Amino acid sequence: RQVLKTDRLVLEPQSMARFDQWFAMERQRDEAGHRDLTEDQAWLRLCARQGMWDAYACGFYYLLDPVSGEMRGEAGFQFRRRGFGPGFDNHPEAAWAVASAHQGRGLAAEAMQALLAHHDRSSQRVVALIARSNLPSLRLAERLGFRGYSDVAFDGAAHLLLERA
Amino acid sequence: RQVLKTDRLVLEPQSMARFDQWFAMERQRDEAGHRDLTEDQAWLRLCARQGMWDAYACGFYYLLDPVSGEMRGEAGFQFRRRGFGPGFDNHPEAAWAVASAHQGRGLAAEAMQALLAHHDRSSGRQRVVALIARSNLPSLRLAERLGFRGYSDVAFDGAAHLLLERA
Repeated sequence: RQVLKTDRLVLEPQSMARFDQWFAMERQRDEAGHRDLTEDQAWLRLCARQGMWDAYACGFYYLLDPVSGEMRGEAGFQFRRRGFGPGFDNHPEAAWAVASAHQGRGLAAEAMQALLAHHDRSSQRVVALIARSNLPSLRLAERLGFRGYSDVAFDGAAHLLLERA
Repeated sequence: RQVLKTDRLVLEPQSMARFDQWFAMERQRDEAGHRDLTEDQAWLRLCARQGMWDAYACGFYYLLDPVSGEMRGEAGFQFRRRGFGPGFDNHPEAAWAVASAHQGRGLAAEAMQALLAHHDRSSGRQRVVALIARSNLPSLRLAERLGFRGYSDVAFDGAAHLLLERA
């Protein structure tokens, strides 16, 4: 499980060792399912991330500052069973999120460009789930090669299912 | 990971490979947090069980019938941060459940006796804990028989619960 290096980041496969640090970042993310996580919920979420790596040998990465070790966000792949059928459930699904104090600096683009280039060599068609109201993420997703193929409701809101071949 | 065998059970470390079979067992368990898991919640819970094995080299096992191959339950160790304090959170916590149809035959005891002895050999006999509802008499008795003693109480999930420890 190797660490990747970009111009400004180290990307380190997620594991239990950075739990406290990752948990503080979740708490600072002003969004239901993050700001209101209990410690046991967060812990189980991170355990699942580590399980993904053990089972499929890919998953999520911490975005770290190479000098301070500061956690600037997270990005990578997950297998989920959200119920959007067989072309979406159990496929590698890309997701990313930059920490609150660290946004607007092209960190997400830079991390995902490296993850996707890497994923292309290891493997596959990659999918993503993005709210139709989230214009900047959909902008970034299109630049990364993702194309909207289906709209669904998720959390009683319109979302797109996207795919990148 | 090492499959363990008892007189009446095959104990297989839990992995994603048995997700369909394990998910169907969880849904026939008549208890909040089990009967009412979405497939995605069940999937994340089993991913977390594999994560546990990866980080700590111990965790949960499927209990399989040596004759039919059907799953009779699950037992083992888990690592949790429920907020009961450093005496309890992040220690191997023992837990077990047998499908209702096969309860009352000593299955949980047989699985747990065997998992504890294996644990003792591997990590050289560290303290193990358990969380059990005060109103769950059978389960408290089993726990006493496996070496566990209550040392504290907490409210959890609407109800009084004991913290138990062994060794």
